[PDB]
Amino acid sequence: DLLSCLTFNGVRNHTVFSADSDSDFNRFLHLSIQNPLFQNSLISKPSAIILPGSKEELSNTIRCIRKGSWTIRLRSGGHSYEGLSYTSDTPFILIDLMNLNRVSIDLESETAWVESGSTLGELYYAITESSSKLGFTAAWCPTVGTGGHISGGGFGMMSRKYGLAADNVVDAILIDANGAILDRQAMGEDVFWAIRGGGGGVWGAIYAWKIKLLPVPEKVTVFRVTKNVAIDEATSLLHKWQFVAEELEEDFTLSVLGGADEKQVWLTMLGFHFGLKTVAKSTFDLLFPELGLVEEDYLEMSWGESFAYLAGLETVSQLNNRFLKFDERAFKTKVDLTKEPLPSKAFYGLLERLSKEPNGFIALNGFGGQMSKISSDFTPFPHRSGTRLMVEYIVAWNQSEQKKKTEFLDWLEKVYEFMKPFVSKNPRLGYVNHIDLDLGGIDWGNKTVVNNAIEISRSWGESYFLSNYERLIRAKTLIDPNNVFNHPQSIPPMANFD
Ligand SMILES: *Cc1cc2c(nc3c(=O)[nH]c(=O)nc-3n2C[C@H](O)[C@H](O)[C@H](O)COP(=O)(O)OP(=O)(O)OC[C@H]2O[C@@H](n3cnc4c(N)ncnc43)[C@H](O)[C@@H]2O)c(*)c1C
Ligand SMILES: *[C@@H]1O[C@H](CO)[C@@H](O[C@@H]2O[C@H](CO)[C@@H](O)[C@H](O)[C@H]2NC(C)=O)[C@H](O)[C@H]1NC(C)=O
Ligand SMILES: *[C@@H]1O[C@H](CO)[C@@H](O)[C@H](O)[C@H]1NC(C)=O
Repeated sequence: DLLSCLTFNGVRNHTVFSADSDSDFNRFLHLSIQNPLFQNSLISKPSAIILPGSKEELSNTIRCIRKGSWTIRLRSGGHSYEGLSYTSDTPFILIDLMNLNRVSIDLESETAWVESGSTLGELYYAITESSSKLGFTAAWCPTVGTGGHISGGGFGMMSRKYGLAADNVVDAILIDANGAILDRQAMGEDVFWAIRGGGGGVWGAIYAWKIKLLPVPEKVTVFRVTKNVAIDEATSLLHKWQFVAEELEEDFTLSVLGGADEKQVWLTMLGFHFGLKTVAKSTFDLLFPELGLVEEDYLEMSWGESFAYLAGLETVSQLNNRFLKFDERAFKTKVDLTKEPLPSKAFYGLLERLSKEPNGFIALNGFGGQMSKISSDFTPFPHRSGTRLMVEYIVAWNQSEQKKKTEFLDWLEKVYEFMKPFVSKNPRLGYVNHIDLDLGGIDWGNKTVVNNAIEISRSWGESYFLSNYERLIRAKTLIDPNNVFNHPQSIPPMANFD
């Protein structure tokens, strides 16, 4: 009996399933569902939700669930694009880590211990409250949890300078399938490597990350300028942007959010500079005069204030609120990574289809900088030198447009088909934090599939990790040979050991 086991093991914060919309269960369940595509009355629901309040409670929670027949699901921020943190094709128990959100900062070693329920915003806020000369590289989305984010890499506006979030992890507490509490020394370098980008929900439950805090100026510079132009000018802006974005010095980042709310397009250029406005403006006057950036556009502020700004927030304090939803639309998204420059016709066609769909968006980021200097096998994220751009295709819709779902999905699929010849090939690359099930999936309940799991999973595995896929399988076998931690695209162990 799970409730008996949990009670005896001192795990008191738990709620069983209830169909009552007003129950604590239903509220907790939906509190961290960040993609409404997976909220509806259909879709798998957990038999119980458990909120461990300590690493020991997390350890025993894992032990208890497993004594039953249940599949374990871990949820930090709940931002899984495919809702893999709170859904399962088999009966499951949901471990919600929201009560594990403590940040301990050591200003002397300039490191920090971060409980895996902590959101990026909670982390950013905690850093500012301790220092104005320190920051950390990760996503702009403040409600994204460190649990899944760092586990899958973690790309952000400072990654051209400092690489991924996972690239700056120096230790971690990992709790395995037996509840064993392990640090870097205990888990070994192969497992410690795998958790730094190998994908969440595969290796065990990360209790906490030990991260290196990174030097930032007292004042940095950001700007957000939107250009409402025609497809023809937009195409030329984007065709030049790709070179600027990648070629910029590592102290710079220029990102693009694109949409066509009509059949003209809008382009929002987002810029960041580790320094003051004069060096920032001088650089873009030179490299990108077409943006029409003036002195008034360059805003100086603290690092924390900049990330609050880039997140579309008003104050630094709003970073420390994990339940703040500025958007609440269902969505599906895909991503490409490029090796060769995109011809002008690539952007043209992309914007063309964008105009045909007002609920469609794109997000564009250049790599280069330090992303080119980090070895491809430093951590599981393989897309380093030779990788030019990350291109995200998104379609999102509210509760009014629900019936147009299959329409929206057909659009995205065709956008993706169109971009096929211009982006990476053999294999077509992906990013594990941009988990995409269109690429396929494993049924761990089908014994035929499971026995050939490695070669079946090699499809998406090499797309996410390339040649790092092989080492990940070994690390999986070291830490979870019986595959207690699994989902449709989780790394398979060396064989079926059950
Ligand atoms: C919603 C959202 C996602 C974003 C955004 N912007 C991003 C960006 O600028 N850069 C990025 O690199 N990624 C961005 N993403 C995507 C997120 O990076 C991913 O969606 C993260 O994986 C989200 O992490 P989290 O919020 O924790 O997602 P969950 O659904 O809770 O978990 C995902 C996955 O990880 C496993 N897992 C969670 N917690 C743990 C622990 N402690 N240990 C092991 N495994 C864990 C889950 O089981 C699940 O499988 C911008 C926005 C708005
Ligand atoms: C289980 O954990 C939740 C989350 O921390 C607890 O809920 C919080 O309770 C405090 C005060 O009791 C409120 O200020 C918070 O707003 C609550 N959070 C949420 C998300 O509702 C809950 O009390 C815990 N339950 C038990 C039995 O320990
Ligand atoms: C199990 O998987 C194999 C291969 O994917 C398939 O041929 C078989 O029909 C599946 N079994 C069931 C019951 O679906």
